[PDB]
Amino acid sequence: MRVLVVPLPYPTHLMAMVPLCWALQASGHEVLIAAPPELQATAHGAGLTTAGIRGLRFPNPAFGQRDTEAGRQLWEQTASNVAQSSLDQLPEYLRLAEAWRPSVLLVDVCALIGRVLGGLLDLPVVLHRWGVDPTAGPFSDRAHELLDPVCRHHGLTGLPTPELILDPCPPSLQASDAPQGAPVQYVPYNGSGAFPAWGAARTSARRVCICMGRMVLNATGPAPLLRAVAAATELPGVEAVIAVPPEHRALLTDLPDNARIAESVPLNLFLRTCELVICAGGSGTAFTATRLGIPQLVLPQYFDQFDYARNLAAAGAGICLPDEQAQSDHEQFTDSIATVLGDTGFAAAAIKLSDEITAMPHPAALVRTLEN
Amino acid sequence: HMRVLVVPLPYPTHLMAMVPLCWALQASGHEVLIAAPPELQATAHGAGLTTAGILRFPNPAFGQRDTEAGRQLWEQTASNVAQSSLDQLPEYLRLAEAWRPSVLLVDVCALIGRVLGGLLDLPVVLHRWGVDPTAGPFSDRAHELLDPVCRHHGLTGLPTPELILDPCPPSLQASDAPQGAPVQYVPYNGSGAFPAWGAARTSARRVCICMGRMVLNATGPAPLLRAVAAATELPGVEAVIAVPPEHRALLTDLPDNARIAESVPLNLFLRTCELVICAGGSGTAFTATRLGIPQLVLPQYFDQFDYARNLAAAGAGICLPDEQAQSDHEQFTDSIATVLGDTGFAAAAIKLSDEITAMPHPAALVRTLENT
Ligand SMILES: OC[C@H]1O[C@H](O)[C@H](O)[C@@H](O)[C@@H]1O
Ligand SMILES: [Mg+2]
Repeated sequence: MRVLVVPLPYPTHLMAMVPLCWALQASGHEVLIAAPPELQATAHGAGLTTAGIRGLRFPNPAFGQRDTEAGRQLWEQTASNVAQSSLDQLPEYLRLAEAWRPSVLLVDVCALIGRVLGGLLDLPVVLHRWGVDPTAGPFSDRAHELLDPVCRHHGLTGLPTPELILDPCPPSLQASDAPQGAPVQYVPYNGSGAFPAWGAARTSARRVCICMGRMVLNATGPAPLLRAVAAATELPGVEAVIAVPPEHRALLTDLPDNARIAESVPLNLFLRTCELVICAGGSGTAFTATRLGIPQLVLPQYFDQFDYARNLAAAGAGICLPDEQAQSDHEQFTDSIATVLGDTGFAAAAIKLSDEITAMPHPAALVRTLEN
Repeated sequence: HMRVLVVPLPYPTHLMAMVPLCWALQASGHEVLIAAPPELQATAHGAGLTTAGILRFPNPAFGQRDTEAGRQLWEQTASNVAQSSLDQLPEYLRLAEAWRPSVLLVDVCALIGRVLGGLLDLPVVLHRWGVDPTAGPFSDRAHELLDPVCRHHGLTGLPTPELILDPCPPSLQASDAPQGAPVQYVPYNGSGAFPAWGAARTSARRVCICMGRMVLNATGPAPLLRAVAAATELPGVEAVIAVPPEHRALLTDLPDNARIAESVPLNLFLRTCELVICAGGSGTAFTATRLGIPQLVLPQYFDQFDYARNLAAAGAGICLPDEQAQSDHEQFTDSIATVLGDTGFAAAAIKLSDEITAMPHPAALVRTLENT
């Protein structure tokens, strides 16, 4: 196979596909990532090769509310944006496919250009979910409303149905309306970096990791990070491990002596020594914590994060702070950490979810499915 | 579920030779950590991997192990590596105790991994990067220096490894290398971008000149200047020059039939080339051989003379075996012309490519490792 990968332009979406890209190359197939400038570093940082492509609102709980007027509008608008940019850049992807001649397209569920390109080239399309998938309804309807015409002009019935949907989300966390996909085990890929000497052993302190993310914090500003540091550092006996992009290190003005800043250290190298992960939900951070059986305190902000956070809380594996009212309330935030630290039930439920993940077939096992 | 500690020599090409296997391991749900001194960090990280932190050329006597000069070179190599092993042992023992690997994947020359395996009673799977000339002088000196060490810790001597993995085409492997299990070479030549000029050949006879950092650091400009002069002077030829960024300044008054490739992984464009001129390092050469592309080989050191001689004996290339040949501008030019005029060279290289593709892929080896 010659697999052309068509991700959304968000590092976290491409990172979710990295172990599969490796599974393919290790099984003797060829892989190329169509990457806008925003994804180049992510792609190359994973050892992969690319074809260049030119390319107070938070928290917003309406993203987790597709039945409301605002929820439906946000997901329609997301579809409209990706549909418009798909048309704008279709000439570029058609040139690429002519140069490289993929036999199959591995396409993020939200990267609609990949479905168009599949239709127009008569290439099979394997969609890939990055995690919780809330695109049924508003997003998917709007994608068809906008792209069906375009495909019908090319002689198709409309935007085609994909060959297969790969799904790394444990079923217990998946949106109830996401159509059934093909399970694939989440393998944590959090980038390269070095094993911290401290990351090997537990401490007598209560180790609480805060891991927010470049893309979240650029959207939100520093509040979720700083409110998390204030909640974690207040409780007696806690050791905060603050996992940050290099540029966010300076927001950290005054930390207790035992706090650790972990700059560009892949979470998975140390997270088994932590009792709680405080995060915004849904990305590699959260799935690595769930893979490793670590409960989470989730402050959702946008997209699929409210869904992930609710679903995690419902499974008993963490707590959700659902909106600005909750996340701004230092008492609810600190009480939430104390709650998880004082009830081994959260870790038990997180272990159950870990078991859901590890019972799914690994990316190496999915390569045969792609073949077929 | 394995935890694999990878113990390479501090040379990037030897780590790159293991990268597809490392990715096969992580894609099948195992954990991998690369013990990396400073020299290897960026190669490891550039592959998406994680780390634990730790004259005169050409010299034909490397390919003359039945001579005194050849024995001394290989004995001095082993002496250097053995003393390093003793220097670094405390760090490796700390790391093993911290991270608790279940299996060591060790470069054939990284004697520390074998010491570590004996002392810790962990299985050692040795990994060849290609042609393995370590059987005479090298392996004897390694036993002379390290058997005592291992005897002080209660062992018979430096242990026999569990398994040797070998990606070298069997017809090219040194006759005295102990039997190793086949693993199919997967080209990995770093990350980078697919160049537009890499999609198709042109009317010209495209010759790639590809020499790595370690080789040019050792040799100086001479093998590069010699190849650029011989190639670009030949009627018909377009030279694609693939050298590390810091060696690009060596190329002045570049002719109009030369292109400097901008850090572009060989495998992205090599299928459009009719010849590769290289020093015989396994990543460049095995990528060429995998793709059925003949080579003109200017060996310099270590295993390069053996590969060069054996490739030529195969009909798949021409060897310039020493300085008098390599500096013979007429002979060099005539060698390029001879390959470009005789499709038998490419046909012989395809025979070798068939030995490679008969081997199981790295993904298939993960089971063998699981059983060890
Ligand atoms: O999937 C079912 C429920 O969860 C969703 O994610 C929606 O946003 C909400 O409209 C719905 O009531
Ligand atoms: Mg043999």
